[PDB]
Amino acid sequence: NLYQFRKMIKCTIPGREPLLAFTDYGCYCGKGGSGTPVDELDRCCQTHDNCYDKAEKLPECKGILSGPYVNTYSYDCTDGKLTCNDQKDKCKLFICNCDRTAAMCFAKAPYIEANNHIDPNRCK
Amino acid sequence: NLYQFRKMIKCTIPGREPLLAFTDYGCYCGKGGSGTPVDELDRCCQTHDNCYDKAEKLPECKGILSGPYVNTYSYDCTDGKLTCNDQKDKCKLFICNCDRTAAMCFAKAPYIEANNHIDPNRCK
Amino acid sequence: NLYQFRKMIKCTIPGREPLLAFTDYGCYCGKGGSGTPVDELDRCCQTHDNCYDKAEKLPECKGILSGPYVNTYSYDCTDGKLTCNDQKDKCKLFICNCDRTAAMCFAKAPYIEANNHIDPNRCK
Amino acid sequence: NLYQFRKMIKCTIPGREPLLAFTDYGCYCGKGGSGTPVDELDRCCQTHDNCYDKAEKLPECKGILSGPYVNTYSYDCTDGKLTCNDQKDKCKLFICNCDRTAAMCFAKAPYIEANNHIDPNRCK
Repeated sequence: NLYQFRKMIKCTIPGREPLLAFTDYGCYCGKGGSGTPVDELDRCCQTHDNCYDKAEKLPECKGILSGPYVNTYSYDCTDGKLTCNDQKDKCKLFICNCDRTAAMCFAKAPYIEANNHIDPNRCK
Repeated sequence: NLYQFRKMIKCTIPGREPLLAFTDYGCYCGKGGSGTPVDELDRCCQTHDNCYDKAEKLPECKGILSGPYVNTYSYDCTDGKLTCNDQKDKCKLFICNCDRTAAMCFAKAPYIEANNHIDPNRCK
Repeated sequence: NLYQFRKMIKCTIPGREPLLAFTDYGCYCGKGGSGTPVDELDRCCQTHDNCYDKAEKLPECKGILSGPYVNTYSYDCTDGKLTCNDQKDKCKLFICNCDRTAAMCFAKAPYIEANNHIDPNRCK
Repeated sequence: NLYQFRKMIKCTIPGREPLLAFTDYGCYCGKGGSGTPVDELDRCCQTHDNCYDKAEKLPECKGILSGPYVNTYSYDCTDGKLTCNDQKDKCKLFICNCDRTAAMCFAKAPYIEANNHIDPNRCK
């Protein structure tokens, strides 16, 4: 779920607060999504977006709490390393990976403050 | 003049073709100009656009062939480093300084192939 | 095969010669590997390297010419768009996607001249 | 002094905690020196390392509390801009400039989280 995704970001990016840093970046990094990603970090959030859609369409995701936002999965954060544990619940595993990939991508991507709190027009 | 600017870029970033690499990139590099550069390279050609305006308004730039495109200044390209030799004619000097700064800004800047021939829009 | 990979790169990055631009960049783009990728474009190469290690293990990859270096696959480059066509031969399809993915981000990734023709030590 | 340098960074890049962000980054940021900077940020920390060395040799700096870490200069932070106020004491003024240049460079520079605590290896 989104609470767990925040936690994963806190694992690959220890001192930063996701709700502040990645909450209004580029075109896709937070609030809605339209236009072309201003950079790699934006692409991580874009990939994160459509990785959630795929999950919402995975014939393997059950009901009501099967969504990427509310579906709790099983994961581990050891020494800044994320590992998905779900095994038989192919849907939870999928959602856990969307978050694991995004959290790692965010860590390895260039954070360019010129691309933070952009102007809408840059996203048409 | 334009031929020399090309040479400078060719001096600073040898592994590129100036024409194909810098005249259809972003929203200020080559053609037009308008609305927030998509990246570093883009602002380089924005700075080089402002600089070409100043030059035209420089009192010391008067008469036919004093314009940035056609004005032939004096310069040197040694071991990858640019030097403007104009002292007397402070107009040519100013023009050469625009090109030099630009050619140096270009080399020193991350080039994103995808930023070539962008939409319109991103520049609204 | 590698000849086709080169072509794909010529599709997403026109007028640029892959054998000059991407053959000795970062720690992975070009001969050898080892170390940690200096940037994104380097990772695009690292990813490509391992995507090739995977295909050499894919149980669906047959005989002498099943390897990613010599396995001719089927694709299309129309208007700068890459598409893999194989279906029955899932191996070819896999190899074609390694090349399509890499060629695709080589274009989205920033090319930093400072991370080209690096120093060995910079890769341990 | 170092307290003011901290504040300067706070001035140009408020969304970050100076200590945690700029003291254990790359091959030069904060801890030790050596090797080739992993990136632009690492490289601002290299020139803000050299500059401190200059200041120490600067004949114009003499006596106890003239050193960059402890020398207290006069500066101002207004709407994200920094200006060094020292005129008479050109020792303080030089120390302030090193700080201004770095803190001001820390901002317009891409931050790569993954570059924190790099492998004392790519610093050879």
